[PDB]
Amino acid sequence: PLHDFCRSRLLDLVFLLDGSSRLSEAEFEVLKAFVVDMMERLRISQKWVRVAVVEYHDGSHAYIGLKDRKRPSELRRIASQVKYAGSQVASTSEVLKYTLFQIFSKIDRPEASRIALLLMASQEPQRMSRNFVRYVQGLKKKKVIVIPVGIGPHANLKQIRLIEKQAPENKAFVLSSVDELEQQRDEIVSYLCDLAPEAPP
Ligand SMILES: [Ca+2]
Repeated sequence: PLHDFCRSRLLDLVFLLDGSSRLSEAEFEVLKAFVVDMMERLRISQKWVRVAVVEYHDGSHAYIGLKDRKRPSELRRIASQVKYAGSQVASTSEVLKYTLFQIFSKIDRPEASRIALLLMASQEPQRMSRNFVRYVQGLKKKKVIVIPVGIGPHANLKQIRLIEKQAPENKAFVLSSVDELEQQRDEIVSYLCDLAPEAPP
């Protein structure tokens, strides 16, 4: 029986899914299954934990927004049905750009923590990485904690370290495969929830 990992926590949690062909279609299903497992362990509500789910390729698609006032069961259904892209490129810079200038353009919930879970399995072409550091620093200034999850041997290690070295909060998780997500799930959620503040008594 599932239990609320973030109980009494105030958190905006953003899931960023690598949409490149570095993940097979089945592997991408495992990634999505991970996201759903995560959501199952959260109390999704505007008053507690809010979620966002974005799949990024050369561009990005936001399947779920933080303000989307749909029932949790619906949000989890949407996440599990995110379409496989299998794009040649997954632009981390573009999706961090979207996270900075769209999702967190306005901080309407300052009393909550903001966490961006960047699930990476690829490495964007260098020409697309010109403004990467700027987006990462912009997110830091808005008190958005970016947590990189490097999956597989093709994950952009340089960018993972660039995010990690900013602050101890930006702890990076490294996995050899999507298959390892389930085993490290509870650890990851616990780390996330530990960063989130509690509601006052
Ligand atoms: Ca492979």
